[PDB]
Formats: sequence, structure tokens, C-alpha cells
Amino acid sequence: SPQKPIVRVFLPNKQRTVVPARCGVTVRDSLKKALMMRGLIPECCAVYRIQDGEKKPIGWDTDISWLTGEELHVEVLENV
Repeated sequence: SPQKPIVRVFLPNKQRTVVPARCGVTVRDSLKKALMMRGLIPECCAVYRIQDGEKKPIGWDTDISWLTGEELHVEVLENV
């Protein structure tokens, strides 16, 4: 059976996407599709992985297979 794990991200405005945890792909490329298919852009966003009530800001050049199957968050770089 084709076993391909996914990653549960949360896009701006309480959106959510799951993208296959590509080993050899940055969260940039992976979530790029996620945002780009949603009319959004990763450039004005950041990735986090929430542990025990704690936010771990991830790099877009970080590989998404690191965060395989974890719930990540994509928040808007909007200083308001």
C-alpha cells in the first residue's frame, strides 16, 4: 500500500491543509502548493509547530518531513 504521510497545517483565517510529508522538500515548496492553491503566498507567512502550549517557529527552508504528521500553523506576517 502506497504509504505517504501528511502534515496538517493551518493557513491564515483559520484555514487548514494537509500536505504529504515530502522527504527532500522544504515546507516552502510543500506549503507553497498549500497556500498557492488557496490564493495565498508563503512569503508573507510563517510556519509554527505547537507543542505543549508552545509555538515553535519553523523555517520555510526547513524540510517538511521533519514535521511529518504534525499540526503546523501558517500565520501572516502582518504587523498590526
